[PDB]
Amino acid sequence: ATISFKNNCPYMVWPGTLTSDQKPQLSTTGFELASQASFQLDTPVPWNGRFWARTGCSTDASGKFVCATADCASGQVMCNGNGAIPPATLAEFNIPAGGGQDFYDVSLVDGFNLPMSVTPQGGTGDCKTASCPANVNAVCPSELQKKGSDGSVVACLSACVKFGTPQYCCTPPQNTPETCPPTNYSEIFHNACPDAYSYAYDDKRGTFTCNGGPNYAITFCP
Repeated sequence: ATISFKNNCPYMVWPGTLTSDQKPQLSTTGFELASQASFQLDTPVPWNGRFWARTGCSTDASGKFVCATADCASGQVMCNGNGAIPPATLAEFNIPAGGGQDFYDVSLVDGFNLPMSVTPQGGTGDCKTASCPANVNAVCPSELQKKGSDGSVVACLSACVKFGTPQYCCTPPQNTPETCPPTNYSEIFHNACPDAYSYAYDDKRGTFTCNGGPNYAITFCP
């Protein structure tokens, strides 16, 4: 797939990319994307991995790159095989060989930092847009807020990130959909962004799918 990024936010973001399970990384693991700018990359086929976008970034006098949200802690713009430190909104992909069924999503399993959508381009089937377009920070309860130096909410933890327990993370012994039902916390994310995964076993898991090697547009602040 060709992945086309568009930053519709009024602020610069710094996307990160990751191939899962230490399979080969994409041509870039992270880059700068100005407000209203676009960038494209191609994925291998098959590919399994994810994307996010950082905000509040600078480089210190030592050359270390550090961001307020979704920092990947590589010390560089490129994330180099590191994932985002939560909270971070994620765009996730599983693309098989041979034109079969892609699975994709936008997920708040690791919390929220900025809104984003994933839109298939071409392909066949349902090919629904995956999205969290809302400012989830505006409905984030105190216990889940990540605050800025001025007291504003810059990101929202998921209950898994905050508390780490099986009920919220769906780890054993709550490692099946029936044993890990939604909670008051996943509901907050589902209500704000019903077209994004609200927790590990969101009942829309697997319903964002598209056949035939589609391309994808990833839009920040859609």
